[PDB]
Amino acid sequence: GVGYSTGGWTGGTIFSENIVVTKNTRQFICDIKNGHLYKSEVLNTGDTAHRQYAITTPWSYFNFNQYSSHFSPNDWQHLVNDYERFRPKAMIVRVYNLQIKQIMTDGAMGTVYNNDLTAGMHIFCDGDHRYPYVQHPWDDQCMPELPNSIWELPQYAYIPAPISVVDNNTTNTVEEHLLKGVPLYMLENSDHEVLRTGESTEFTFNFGDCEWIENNITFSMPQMMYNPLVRSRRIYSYSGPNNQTSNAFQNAALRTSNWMSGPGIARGTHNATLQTQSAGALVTMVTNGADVSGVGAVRVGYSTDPIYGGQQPDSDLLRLRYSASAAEGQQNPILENAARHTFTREARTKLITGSNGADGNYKEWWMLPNQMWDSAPISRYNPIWVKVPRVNRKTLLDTQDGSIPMSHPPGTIFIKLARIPVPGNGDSFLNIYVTGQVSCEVVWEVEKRGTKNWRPEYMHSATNMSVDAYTINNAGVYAGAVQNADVMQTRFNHHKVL
Amino acid sequence: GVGYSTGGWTGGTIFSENIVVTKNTRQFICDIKNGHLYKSEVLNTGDTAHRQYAITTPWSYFNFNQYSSHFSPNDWQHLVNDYERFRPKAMIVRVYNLQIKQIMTDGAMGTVYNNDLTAGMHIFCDGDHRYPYVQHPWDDQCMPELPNSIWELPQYAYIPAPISVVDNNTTNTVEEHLLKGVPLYMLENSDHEVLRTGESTEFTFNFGDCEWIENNITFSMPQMMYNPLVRSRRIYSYSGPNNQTSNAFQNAALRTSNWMSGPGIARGTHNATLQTQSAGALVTMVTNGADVSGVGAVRVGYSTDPIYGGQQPDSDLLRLRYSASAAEGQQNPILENAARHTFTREARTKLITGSNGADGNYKEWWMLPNQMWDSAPISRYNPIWVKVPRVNRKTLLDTQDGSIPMSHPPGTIFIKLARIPVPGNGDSFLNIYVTGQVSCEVVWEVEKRGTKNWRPEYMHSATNMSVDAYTINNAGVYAGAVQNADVMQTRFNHHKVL
Amino acid sequence: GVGYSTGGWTGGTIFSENIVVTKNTRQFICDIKNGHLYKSEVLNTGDTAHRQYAITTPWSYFNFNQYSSHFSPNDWQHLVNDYERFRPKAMIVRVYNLQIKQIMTDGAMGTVYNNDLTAGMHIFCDGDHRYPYVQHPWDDQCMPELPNSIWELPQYAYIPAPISVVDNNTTNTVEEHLLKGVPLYMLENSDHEVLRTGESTEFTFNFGDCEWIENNITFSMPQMMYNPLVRSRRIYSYSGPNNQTSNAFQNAALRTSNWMSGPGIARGTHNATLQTQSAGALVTMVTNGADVSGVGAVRVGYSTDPIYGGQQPDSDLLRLRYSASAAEGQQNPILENAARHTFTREARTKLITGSNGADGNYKEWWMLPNQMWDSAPISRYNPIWVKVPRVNRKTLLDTQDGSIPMSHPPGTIFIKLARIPVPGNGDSFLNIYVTGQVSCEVVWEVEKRGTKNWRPEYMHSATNMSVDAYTINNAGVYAGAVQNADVMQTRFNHHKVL
Amino acid sequence: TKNWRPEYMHSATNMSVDAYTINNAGVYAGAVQNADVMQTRFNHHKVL
Repeated sequence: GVGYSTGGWTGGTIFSENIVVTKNTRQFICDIKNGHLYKSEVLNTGDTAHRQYAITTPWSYFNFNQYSSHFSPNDWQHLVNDYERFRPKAMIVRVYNLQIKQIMTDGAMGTVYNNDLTAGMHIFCDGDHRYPYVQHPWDDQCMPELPNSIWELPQYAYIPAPISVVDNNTTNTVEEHLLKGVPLYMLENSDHEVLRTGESTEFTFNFGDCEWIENNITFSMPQMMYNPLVRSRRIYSYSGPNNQTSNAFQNAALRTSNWMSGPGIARGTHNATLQTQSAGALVTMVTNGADVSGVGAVRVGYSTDPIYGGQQPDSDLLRLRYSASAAEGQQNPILENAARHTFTREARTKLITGSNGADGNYKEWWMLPNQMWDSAPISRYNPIWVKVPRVNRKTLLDTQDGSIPMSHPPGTIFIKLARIPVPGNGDSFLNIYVTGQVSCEVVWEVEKRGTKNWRPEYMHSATNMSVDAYTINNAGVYAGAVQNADVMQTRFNHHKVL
Repeated sequence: GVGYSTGGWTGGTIFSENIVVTKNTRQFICDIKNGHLYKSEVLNTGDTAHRQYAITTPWSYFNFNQYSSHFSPNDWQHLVNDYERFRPKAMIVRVYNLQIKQIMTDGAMGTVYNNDLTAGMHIFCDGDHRYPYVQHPWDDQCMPELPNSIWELPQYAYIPAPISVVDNNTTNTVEEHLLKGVPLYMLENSDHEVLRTGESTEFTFNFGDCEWIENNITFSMPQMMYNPLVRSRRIYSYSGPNNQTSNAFQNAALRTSNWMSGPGIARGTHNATLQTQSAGALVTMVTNGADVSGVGAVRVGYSTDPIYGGQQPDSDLLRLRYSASAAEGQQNPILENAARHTFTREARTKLITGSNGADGNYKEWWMLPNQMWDSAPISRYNPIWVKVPRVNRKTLLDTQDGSIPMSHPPGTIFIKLARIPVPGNGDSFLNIYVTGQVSCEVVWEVEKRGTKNWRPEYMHSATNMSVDAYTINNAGVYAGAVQNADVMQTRFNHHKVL
Repeated sequence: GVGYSTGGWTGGTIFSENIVVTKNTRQFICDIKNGHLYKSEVLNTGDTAHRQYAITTPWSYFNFNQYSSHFSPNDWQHLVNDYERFRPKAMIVRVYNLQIKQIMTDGAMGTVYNNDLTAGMHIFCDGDHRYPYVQHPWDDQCMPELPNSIWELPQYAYIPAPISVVDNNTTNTVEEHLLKGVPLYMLENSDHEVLRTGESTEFTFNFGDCEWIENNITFSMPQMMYNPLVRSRRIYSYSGPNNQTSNAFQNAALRTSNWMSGPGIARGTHNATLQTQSAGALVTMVTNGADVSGVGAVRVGYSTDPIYGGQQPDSDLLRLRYSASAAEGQQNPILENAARHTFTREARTKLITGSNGADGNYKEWWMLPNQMWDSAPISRYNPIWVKVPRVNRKTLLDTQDGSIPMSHPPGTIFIKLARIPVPGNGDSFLNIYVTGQVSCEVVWEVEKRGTKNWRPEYMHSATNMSVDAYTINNAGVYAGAVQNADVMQTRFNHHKVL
Repeated sequence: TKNWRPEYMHSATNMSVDAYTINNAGVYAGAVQNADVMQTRFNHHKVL
């Protein structure tokens, strides 16, 4: 059976008037995660750390949730420059050209690796989301930006419950009853495939009428939609001098609209020790009884950042910054938000208070009727989608991320080698690993749109990008975006009218 | 031929109004049992031990006779909570993804293992029961409760005759003539399969109109079926004061029925050294002549426990206790019987004797006409079936086990590696072993039933189960039921009327 | 709608070669039982009494479980004298000619009764046995033996649980957990009819292949089936004089058979205070934990009498005696068993012990293979059927009663007046009652059989019955059977061969 | 669900001894304590 290609190499991008197709293939690798066995572990223990409860599985998985993985920097450039809106339509993934080898470290020039035909590889796709979802936005280890760069699949693990609630089952009846109910998930529970070297498999996903990524900017606020030469009939009242009421007409080019800017909380900051404890501007803890005595919740609750939304944050360092990341050893931070070209995004509401004109700022602009704003921008390095949680109560939902929210996001494709046991049982097994190829073709629905704007428009040039931007250096090491110019932007480019 | 999946991984459970389907797959392993040769051995020699005569075979075998192996604890919960009766309908077993490797221990980093394509594996299914049956209730080594846990197949061996009868063939004409007739069974005697790595095989079994497992309890004894407000016409005689006979009518809410409780022997105890000698409340030895001088039969006969049946045992430690077991190194005992919710199960009959009311207890309630009772309970950890022996005389037959009795129980699937001999004959052979996957899909006929009972009913909650119950701990070690709460129960749940 | 017969009066009996049909109609009456409400009560409190836990319902019910109710004494005579076997085949019941009147006691010549057209009567038939069954053998208040005698329907009530187990819920965790689970049944739970005066309803039941009532006797024991002139070849061993073994042939007319007599316990007696506490030869208590400290079980368990079965009871007053009963104020006891004409019924087994001939009696003849005997007799006053409890374990089952056992016995027909509330609510209601007619036609499958016996046979004559037997006396008061002659018998009449 | 562990279930083993009953006067008692009422959001584990 072996000895046959069982696939090829797919790459490139094709642009059409209404569609774009990205084809990427990567060589992947997979170790024997864990002991071949599920483990209950406590991670992030630093004495003053957060310390979450987790289940670690013998499975590893593919994650495609990152634009950079599908578009070459050049492609992404034409995408953002030429199209006004776009969204993912369909994805087809293939796993093939599998090779499973066992590692024998003799001692003498050991680690010689030999093929093991007849050694199987499990591969399962959750599809319906029956197991805890992990494709969290911004996660590291996604399909590598550069083709020809190995993809080391990340091991699968999830958080069954907030560590704190069960912190003391012995010695607390509540934190104990809760602990009694903690769930447990294992994949062997469902049907899935097992492939020998001569085999392959394919998976296809269809984004529904998912949200569209709008790539446009205004220079005009919703409350600026009027004719400066025509006077409004409004006639407002105000406390005149001394004690009386007088009324007046704002002359033309001054008017009051029905629209307010986007909601959000512009204040707050980040924990200094965040790298070990919740760092979110928000923290949002829950304990149904429980204990959780004497800690900064910053060691109990879970962070959610950013928060400003349609408001201009009162201080920097609130800003959503990111790096291609994440391995220790030097990478450069960059912010998509750094360019600010649209005038529905960085709002600063104030109440009027006194008749002189003295204002009062709103560092917390809660939701109210008639608020209009544009979504946060994204860039080649942003994350494509976010699973919406299975809750029966949802609010307006704009992602601060810029990521496409969806109840049924691409399923997770898991894999793990067979647990080839061995005789002379001490509980051990054969040490093997897998390598193969993964191809992910994505069909993107694109839409081009024209304006009657006479003047030119901002365009990602690469004349304004770093000299490092997107390159290889004498060791075969690749450099992605090095500065905010490079990332490209959404809400950078096209002037709309409103 | 090799290099093809020749199977996949099947798992999960599906519930329907009248059916439930359990699908489990496990990775298995198999050594070269014995010398590759049959041996006549004497086991359990402890000087004061029982010491049985046995034939050990080069074969190993699969055993599926345990509920825990088919239902996940959660599944079993819904099964017992929601359905009133159920029974196995059909089983389909598959053996595939075979890999046969030979072990060379060089010395230098030895035990390197190499595949041996073209190395066959024998697999035979008795089906008709032509070879001594061994799927004895409660046996250890059955399909592992947790998927993803290796199944080490147990070697096959049986007891040709009670050791004692032949104990002295030389020096006793009877124990000798008997010995002359002892039989001998070997599997090479029948046709069976031989599979190379690229192959697989399947077996299907059909439980006939086998008995049903009833999951219900009463709170009402068969002799309590009457109206407390209506008087019975019976008019009994009794020895009145001094010397005369007078007669009377028990007023209403008092009555005498035709029904008696279930038979059984409530007395007796367990041998203290049982772990080496019959420990059964009963012992039941047979010797057609023979010798068998000067031993507690407890070293001759074979035990049969429990014995109380439809009676309440007069002392604890009669109770049928069990553990998932059985390897030495700490597991916890648990009893299914521990919950006692039905009022047909723990009976205590007494005869009246004297007219004052003085009773006489029956520690031995033998079989009599009109006895009504419910079968013993079972739990996820109980054994599914028991082969009924081929005898032409059978009694009423309720298993104290709770196991389903059947003349034609699932056949035994045996396997052993080919005896690859080697040149330079010193009688040796190539050291190889097998590993593969086994899938066992069972179709369970289920029946739901409703009551007119107004009040709520007992339900296995997991609010009442240990905090350990069913979990994994920092080493990838699994914990099943830790206390009697956890096992679930039969005769725990549903109120019937009678 | 009212003013129409909505029925007639059906009576008489018709005999055919293979069928007999009994038609009876009775005028019935029904009060408003309880407060119109269900009550949890403790009955039979006498300080030293049994004291059962019970639920009393606002419903009343019809019971037809008594031969005397269907056959006129004369009819029953021809039935037993002429037919050898018989059994109930089908029953059709009708409720009609309903009249509902309200009772106003003015004071002045009060209790004037006025019709209430538009006042409904609930009538429900359990049919499937969803509510606790109460047609217990020998119950008083069944369809009256004499037509033209009013039937006062007995109120419905049942025993949810043995009082003792819950005796102390406060102060005993076990007797408390049990109490938590006690069930509760109410009829409003199911659909049923509501009839105004102008209406009627009908119900039909079909006895399946229920057991047959055999009316025959032998004068020959199963171990007497041989030729006194032919010698048996058997040749038995016995301890001869001094110390040796000799063997011999029983000459002809002496033989040993394979048959033994019927099982049963011939000893024991009846409690002297039975009229308040279990009086059964047996008592059979069950307590799953519980308390039940310091009482003769005779105040805890439930009696089951008689017990001798196929054995001759060692003392009188064991004998199943009865009266048409049961209201206090003088009725005469009678026993069906008093005539003893068959020689399979009153057995007295003895073991031989010593070679001289010295026997040992078996006052407890438990069940054993090869036991042959005839069922207990019955009479016009015996009870027709007994519901077999819903248990999954049953023994041989001959009723000491003589009653036909059946899993699906005639359903119970319940009735209660509508709860006509009244304004000015103090929680009261209109006082009304119902009277109507009930007709019960039963089809009896009969079978006549002839013998080659030359001599005449015993026949219920009425030449051998009391002068009172079956009569009316100057007050319009009826007398049924006054002595054992009168009751007629089963196992009295026909000689069979075996 | 694919949850392996058991799940909370309204048992009536955890409900009052009064729960849902009739007492010597024909008076009915419904739920007497929070156990008895049953619950929604008590029972089934979902994934999100």
